[PDB]
Amino acid sequence: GSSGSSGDDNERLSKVEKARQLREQVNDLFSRKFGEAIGMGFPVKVPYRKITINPGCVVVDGMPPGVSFKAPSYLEISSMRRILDSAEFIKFTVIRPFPGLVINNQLVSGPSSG
Repeated sequence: GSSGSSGDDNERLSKVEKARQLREQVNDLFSRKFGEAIGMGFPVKVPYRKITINPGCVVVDGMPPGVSFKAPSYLEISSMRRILDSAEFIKFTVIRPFPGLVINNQLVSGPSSG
């Protein structure tokens, strides 16, 4: 709990490491949860934008009080935490899929064997 700067070093990070990670947790969190809204057995991309401009397509519930849903890039550390605190509460309703969206199956990757 001391003032410092960011850089390549956990010792320096601290406040960043917390955010960096959180960002991942939140992101994945939504991605994962979202899957349910798509009955997907994996975390899918969460178009916060679309949901923003209009949830109609994909909705988001469980959100905490006095907290707005959005990408973890804008959300703050504390912000993320909350969401996480309600990770179990988080929810996503797919009223209507996007014009091109896809469900079921898996994307195309290529880590090694693929």
